[PDB]
Amino acid sequence: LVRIEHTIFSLPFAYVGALLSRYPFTLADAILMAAAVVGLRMAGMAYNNIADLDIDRLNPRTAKRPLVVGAVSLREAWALVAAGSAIYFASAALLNTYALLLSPLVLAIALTYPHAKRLHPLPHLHLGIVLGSVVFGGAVAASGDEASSLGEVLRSVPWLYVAAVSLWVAGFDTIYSIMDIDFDRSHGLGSIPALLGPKGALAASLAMHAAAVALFIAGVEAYGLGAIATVSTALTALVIILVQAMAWLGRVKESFNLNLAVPIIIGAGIIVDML
Repeated sequence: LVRIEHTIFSLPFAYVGALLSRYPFTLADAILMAAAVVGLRMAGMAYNNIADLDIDRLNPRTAKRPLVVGAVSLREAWALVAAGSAIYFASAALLNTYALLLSPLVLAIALTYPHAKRLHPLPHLHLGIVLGSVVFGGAVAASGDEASSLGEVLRSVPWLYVAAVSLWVAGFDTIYSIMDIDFDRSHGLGSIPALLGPKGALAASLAMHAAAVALFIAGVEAYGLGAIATVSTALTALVIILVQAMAWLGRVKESFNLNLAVPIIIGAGIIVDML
């Protein structure tokens, strides 16, 4: 099962990469961006529920997840995988030739992630590069109309925010993986808290989130930015500190739940900047 509404919280990071790429784009292009995200998230969320099924049945927390219960088939699931992948490839095609060209690599990143925990620890990075690929996509989505070569469109990407956003989610996924230290151990699943314990995860979490705020800041001087953007940059940097704060005070659910401010702050920041 997949809930489409959630994708709202992923859109801002795409438009960020489209703006911080000084190239222009149309309302049409902007809709295709959203579509591509919706597809990508659809496919990801779908395939996630599949690849983790065998172990989602064993874990107590995920015993309530769909298709563990049997609320949906693998068919219905694989249908959304195909569907999402398509409405991504579709939107990627109506955009640019580079967007389309890079589609499979971006989709690959999204679909390989659920296996990261089976190969190595720090799947949290893998998870974050997925959100990095969104802003990356947002960039290429703009630097194909209009653009010339691959060098340019790669030069078009604001890699600070790519890495910043990646380290941000890698950080709270690390905090989120504390509750599964026990289950991920024994069952041979890779986690950084399963490798270092809670105190040690919090640490690596803090290191990530530190470097995140560093980049969010460095992006101001670098990519110029302005008042509203700098205000937003500060607010997101502010939130990232509470999720750390609340997490070091145990109290991790509200810490995790807090991260929804960052999309909203960014999204609102863009909307106000346009006006």
